[PDB]
Amino acid sequence: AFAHFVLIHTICHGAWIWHKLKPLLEALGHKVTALDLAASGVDPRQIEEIGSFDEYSEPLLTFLEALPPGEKVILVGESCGGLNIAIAADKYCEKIAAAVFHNSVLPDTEHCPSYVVDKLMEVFPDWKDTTYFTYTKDGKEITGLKLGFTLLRENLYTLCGPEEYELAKMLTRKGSLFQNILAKRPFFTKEGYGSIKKIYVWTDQDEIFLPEFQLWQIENYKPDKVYKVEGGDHKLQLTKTKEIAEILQEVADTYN
Repeated sequence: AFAHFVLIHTICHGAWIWHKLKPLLEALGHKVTALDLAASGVDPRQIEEIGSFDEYSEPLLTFLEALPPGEKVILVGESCGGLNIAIAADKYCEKIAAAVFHNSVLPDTEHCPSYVVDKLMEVFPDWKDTTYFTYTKDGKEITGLKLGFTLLRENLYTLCGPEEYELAKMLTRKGSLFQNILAKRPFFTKEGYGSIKKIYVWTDQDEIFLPEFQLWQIENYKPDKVYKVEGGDHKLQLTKTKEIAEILQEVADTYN
């Protein structure tokens, strides 16, 4: 079967992280959309204009609104992209055949939207040379960050080529987790987000979303299907592109 995959990058990244996976899925016959979220990739906004993870998710919500009645997509979110999936699922669950988490945060419905992020910060507290700043938007102080190049090299792109790590140094932008905004956000709902099929893909070789955090998430909110990719690193769409396309082909053949 063929499906329409919507690939969703993590904070401080853009559609460009999917440049190896998108031609591979298209060579299997799939339709692929790789979005830039607000103030990400070559999106024209700067992060200081964005006041919440929901506003940050606007390109994804706008894309889903533009789907004609009856067209379903498989969302694929990497790293912080699972939060954009949860936001989208509470507005457009009928348009989502399934959601695939790729070394991703897995929000739940029982605890507040910041829960798995708060736990990530406990498991991975030192972000090395990452720099931080604050700005004010809609009466709230938001902490922005720019991922440090040593953190990028050692923990996110550990086994990626120098030309792939070069793209990350050239293209990663200032972003935000909007952690304090998520903490006061209404909980993700059981009827929207809670209802979609959730496939959790991970590697135990991930150097930032460590095995303790990812296994903690799988136990906290049981996925419908779990795929563990052997080897690779946090950016499995670069180090294990072929294995991620094989898994996504299987999801396309299982959920519609």
